[PDB]
Amino acid sequence: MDIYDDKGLQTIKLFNNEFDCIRNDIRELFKHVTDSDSIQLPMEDNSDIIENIRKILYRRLKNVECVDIDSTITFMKYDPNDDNKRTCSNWVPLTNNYMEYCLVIYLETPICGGKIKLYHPTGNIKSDKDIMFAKTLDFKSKKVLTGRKTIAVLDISVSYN
Amino acid sequence: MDIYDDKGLQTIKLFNNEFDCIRNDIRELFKHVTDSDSIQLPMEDNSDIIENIRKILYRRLKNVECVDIDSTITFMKYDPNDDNKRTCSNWVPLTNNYMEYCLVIYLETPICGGKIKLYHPTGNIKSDKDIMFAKTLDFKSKKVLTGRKTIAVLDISVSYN
Repeated sequence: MDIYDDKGLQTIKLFNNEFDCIRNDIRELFKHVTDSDSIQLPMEDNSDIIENIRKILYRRLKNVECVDIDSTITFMKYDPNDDNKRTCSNWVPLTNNYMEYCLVIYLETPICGGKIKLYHPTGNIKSDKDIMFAKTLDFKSKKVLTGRKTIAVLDISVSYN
Repeated sequence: MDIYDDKGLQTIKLFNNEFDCIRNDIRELFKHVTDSDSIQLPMEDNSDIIENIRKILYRRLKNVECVDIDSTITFMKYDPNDDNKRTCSNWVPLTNNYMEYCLVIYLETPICGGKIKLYHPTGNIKSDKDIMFAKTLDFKSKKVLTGRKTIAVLDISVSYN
């Protein structure tokens, strides 16, 4: 499932089984974290996972001409808390064939709740799988009921033709 | 707002400024209603609406070979105190590049509530605009609670290349 804009640019992408082995790799990388709700690890040493993510995005996208991935990878933990609609300050791109996305990979899918809600004038989207969504859109991290929730977030800039 | 599946077949279309040219004509068509919850008017001597719908679909849908429009219109009004449920539609096309859709054009929008909400194991979409979705999906009409919600339904059948 992928979502496009009226201009033609891709805005949202929903993954099902694309991130399988890198899930275990990210789990192993995140094993070295001590009591952090949101911890950012700059990743330029073991760039193998970054190369795999770049190749996956190159093969499973449309008309992609270049891909740029930020080195740092952030990890977030969630407990039965509230959270709210963390809007983005209307990041407006400059060109017309370029877009910066946030990619979220689920390390421990919550049993109940923990769905990334996305707000758009034409309609809302609620999902529980790995996501790649535009920084322009406004997202909410809905509260969980049972179980924990761990996510890995990356910033990726792509260009189209 | 384009939506595509893993095969590349378009599934959901969200028109914002597309049908706000014939909406008055649909309103005049709806006027001939006599206390029917869901009236399936066989409309034949109004083919101008069909022609404009076909033109819009041909122009704003990508990679189109033929659009087969059906010659009936179903007006459904949803009472504030009337509730609904799932639909659980089981239907699979027998060919590759072909899909039957359901075009919902809003004639009387509600003040709040009662959006059309669509199910999928990788995301749910809630919307209150002009929607066009395939018959392979289970959908729900949410409980309206303010005002009235009267919609017009066509039956689409599109074959691509």
